Amino acid sequence: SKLPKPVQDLIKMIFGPIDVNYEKLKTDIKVVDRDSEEAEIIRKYVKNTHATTHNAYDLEVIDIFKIEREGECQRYKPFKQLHNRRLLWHGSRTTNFAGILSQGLRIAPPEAPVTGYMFGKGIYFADMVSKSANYCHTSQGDPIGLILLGEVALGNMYELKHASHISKLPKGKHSVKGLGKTTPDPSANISLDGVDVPLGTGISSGVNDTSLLYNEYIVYDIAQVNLKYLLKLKFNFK
Ligand SMILES: NC(=O)c1cccc([C@@H]2O[C@H](COP(=O)(O)OP(=O)(O)OC[C@H]3O[C@@H](n4cnc5c(N)ncnc54)[C@H](O)[C@@H]3O)[C@@H](O)[C@H]2O)c1
Repeated sequence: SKLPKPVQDLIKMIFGPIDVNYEKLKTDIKVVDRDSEEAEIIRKYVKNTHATTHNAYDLEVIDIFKIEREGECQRYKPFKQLHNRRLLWHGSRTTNFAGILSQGLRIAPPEAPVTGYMFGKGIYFADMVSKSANYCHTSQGDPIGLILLGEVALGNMYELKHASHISKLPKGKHSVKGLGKTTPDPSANISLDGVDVPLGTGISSGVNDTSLLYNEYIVYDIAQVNLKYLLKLKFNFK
């Protein structure tokens, strides 16, 4: 195999022959350099946005992969000029990552239950790494998870304070944001390319009337997501 060993390690983890399985992902996977500015930014985002409710474990970044799915840049082109683009977390089971990288993040099928959703059938993201990391479903006997960083074109956000059955957005709105009691410090936001990265440490949002601990972000069109990084995370349980 021509591929770097961290990429090979990643392919074995995703599938349960290396170069043929890499081809099935339809994704270009580079290893982000550990000393680069990108890696420093990504590690800061992981360190700063680990919440106090989720103190069962600490997170260690093992490998950072830059990912470019085939045709996704072209699919995302209409939304790339849209304002309020953000780099946000999406966690999932390791078993879903073959489908995720080959097909992109999808909205759960019509057959999935509408009742288990805070804000309807969309694609959910967090600005707190520990919120999304819980959706890895890692365990003491299987303590390595995968987590995405997506560029999400949020546009005008419909900002809600409680769970709502959203089937359609108000005119001019492109996404929903559930407002949490705690938020990454908005004065600590940085810009990586044209994308906002909410990597400040947690503070009180000053939104008193809300039932969510942390923010979440939902989009209802799959083309509003451009996947950027895949992190292999070690969960150190307390
Ligand atoms: N996941 C998060 O990081 C996250 C962030 C903020 C907030 C939330 C919170 O989760 C709640 C929703 O969870 P639930 O799994 O019930 O719903 P839902 O998100 O629709 O489940 C579908 C699963 O299918 C995965 N997948 C997507 N594309 C593909 C694909 N091509 N191939 C295969 N699998 C794919 C996806 O990752 C997910 O695990 C929601 O109500 C909200 O409270 C999560």
